[PDB]
Amino acid sequence: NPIFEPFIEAHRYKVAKGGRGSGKSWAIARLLVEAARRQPVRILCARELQNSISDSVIRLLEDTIEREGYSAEFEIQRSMIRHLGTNAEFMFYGIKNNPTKIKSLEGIDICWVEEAEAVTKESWDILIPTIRKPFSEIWVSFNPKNILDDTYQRFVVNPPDDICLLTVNYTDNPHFPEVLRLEMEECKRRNPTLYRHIWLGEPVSASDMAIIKREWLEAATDAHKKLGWKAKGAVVSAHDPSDTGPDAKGYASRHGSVVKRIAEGLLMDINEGADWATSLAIEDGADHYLWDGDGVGAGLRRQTTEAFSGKKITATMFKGSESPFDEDAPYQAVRTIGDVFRNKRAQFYYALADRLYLTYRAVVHGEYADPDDMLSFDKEAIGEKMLEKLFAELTQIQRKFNNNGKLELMTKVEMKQKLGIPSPNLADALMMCMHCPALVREETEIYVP
Ligand SMILES: Nc1ncnc2c1ncn2[C@@H]1O[C@H](COP(=O)(O)OP(=O)(O)O)[C@@H](O)[C@H]1O
Repeated sequence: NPIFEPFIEAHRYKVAKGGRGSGKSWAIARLLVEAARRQPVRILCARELQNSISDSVIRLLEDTIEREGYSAEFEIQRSMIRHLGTNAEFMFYGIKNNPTKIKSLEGIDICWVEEAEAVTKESWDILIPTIRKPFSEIWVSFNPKNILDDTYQRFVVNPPDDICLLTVNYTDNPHFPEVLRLEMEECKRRNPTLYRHIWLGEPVSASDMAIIKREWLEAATDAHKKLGWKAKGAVVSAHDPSDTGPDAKGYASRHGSVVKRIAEGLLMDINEGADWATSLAIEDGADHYLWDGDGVGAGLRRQTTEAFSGKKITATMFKGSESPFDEDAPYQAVRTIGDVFRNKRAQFYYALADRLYLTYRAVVHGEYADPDDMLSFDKEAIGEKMLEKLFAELTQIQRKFNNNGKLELMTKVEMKQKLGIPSPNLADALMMCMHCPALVREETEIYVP
């Protein structure tokens, strides 16, 4: 397979990146087998996680060997392949599984890291210094996930010396099989964005129109712990009722500048969702509750206020399509709020982005900022799983062009259509949390000006 010829020459790093069905795995297994037939090489096949030997490439190597008719040249055991002439040897370990064993390995000439998109930073940091024999090589094959993932950073963005980087897709595969073609064509039609990621190997990256950067979010995680301040203020919760579609319902809650809960609501109708979200608000001790009223949520006001009966909890229907709040007020932090934002959705997503950016500059560049103007994610309270789902949605929120030079964002419907992603309801819920239109004191009425 001609494109791989540079892997035959000596290079410290040989990295093959591409999408599904590119032929990169078959090529590498073939080259490694042919090398083993000729040189007494010790070859480590490594991956992030190996729960059983069947997760490794040993079966692929056996098939290659059998395919080319080399069977009689080899010894084959459960977890090892050895060439009878050269004494070359394949071995197979997971990095996360037994790091200790990997560090102890000696005389390794070639390490193949397969499915390397899964390989974490700490894994590379364990693995790479163990491959220390002079002229030893590290071969890497992976299908890019995110541009910010360590593997993509390490070999594409900030690449080491002496790297042979090949980029391959199914069109570079002369024996691209029908079973994969059908699946590829089907995917190309149903979801073009997913197709380019899976089949053309394009990593997930930030649109140049995105408004919130991932590095801000990472800095913002536990920023209150990093910078040494406590949550102070009212509790605000918000609910995104989603649609009648499959998309999960959203809930977010914060205590002042510290977000404390992010939740998804699955397999609920509209009333179940409202009941779920209002119950969370009560459990979170909310002083203020908002929900998206622009769609299916427009009828939820009665159920919502009833759920709060007897409790001093403000209840506000958020309509993101409306003119911005206080639109005639001068813009801050002759130009009015109305000149700047098309609508409430943009207004409050930018309030969120601004808080996040300010926190990022505080954490990363030591620039002082009032905690009140920042936003921290309480990782422990929220849980890593929900936090990551939220972040994956926030990094996709994007600005679109506007013919009055106003700030405007792609709607949820537009995102779903163009990006092929589920509605970003966790992100919208958090956005609505940024808004506090209802004035209240323990000693007074609730006043909505
Ligand atoms: N040199 C080859 N000879 C015959 N078939 C091949 C060859 N290279 C790839 N293929 C076919 O293409 C398919 C995908 O190749 P593979 O290396 O698994 O791609 P990737 O690892 O990039 O997803 C294989 O399952 C095999 O059927």
